Amino acid sequence: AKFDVYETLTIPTDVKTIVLTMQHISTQTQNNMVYYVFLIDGVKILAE
Amino acid sequence: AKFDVYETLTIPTDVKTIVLTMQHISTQTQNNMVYYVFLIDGVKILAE
Repeated sequence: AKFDVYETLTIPTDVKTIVLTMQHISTQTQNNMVYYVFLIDGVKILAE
Repeated sequence: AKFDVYETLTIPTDVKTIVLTMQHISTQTQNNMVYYVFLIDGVKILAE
């Protein structure tokens, strides 16, 4: 609440800053369906 | 996915338990308004 204006949102430091390139978007399967996931650190991560 | 009927969900172990009672919720103020929050440890914790 209380939407200031003079204030600009600053990104907190403890967040990995990932550039988005067309390499992090791969697929995996589970229960015989092909979903889309991320490759942020080698491990396939679902979008949630 | 894979909505099983045999498998039953169990709470993972590393999760605090809170037997909810009507004292764990309380109010906190900000921006000249009021809001409802939790008191899991006396510390007012927002709902999210």
